[PDB]
Amino acid sequence: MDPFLVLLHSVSSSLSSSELTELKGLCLGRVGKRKLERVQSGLDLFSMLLEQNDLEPGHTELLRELLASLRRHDLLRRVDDFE
Repeated sequence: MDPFLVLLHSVSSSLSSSELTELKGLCLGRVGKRKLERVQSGLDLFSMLLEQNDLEPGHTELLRELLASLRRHDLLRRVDDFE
């Protein structure tokens, strides 16, 4: 139960189909289309990146970057706020 994960459980509810929509399109040319086939909610994409890509306690600049593209400072604020 990493710390960045316990925080992703709260911000994940604010994402909704809105965040999943933006981060999904940009994910095609960034994370991986095959990985999106399994992605379903917010904790899904966050579980894959943390697995082995670019996401960990003290290194979530990639995820927070995509949220910055959606222009969502209410959620993106909590992400970079954890540190």
